[PDB]
Amino acid sequence: GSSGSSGLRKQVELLFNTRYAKAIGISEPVKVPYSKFLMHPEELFVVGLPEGISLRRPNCFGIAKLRKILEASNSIQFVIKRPELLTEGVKEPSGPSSG
Repeated sequence: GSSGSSGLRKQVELLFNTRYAKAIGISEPVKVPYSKFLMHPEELFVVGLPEGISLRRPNCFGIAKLRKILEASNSIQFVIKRPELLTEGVKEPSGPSSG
């Protein structure tokens, strides 16, 4: 960043994380399962975001953008539709029989 470093990233994180908390009824900032919101943008998304900006890692974006978001923090909001997505993982397939 011009004259300094893109310290927004850290800020953004707090914003997103913080926002998420409210999405989970938490007071402190929590991690944001981007993927969950990525693979499930219809279920998990963010509202209030500025123009030409969405939900993504606070790095791919540009300082200007980062700021915008930070500027639209109060506006920003992590709306949850299907939290069941958050809780997901990988498992092994069941076999026919053993022996």
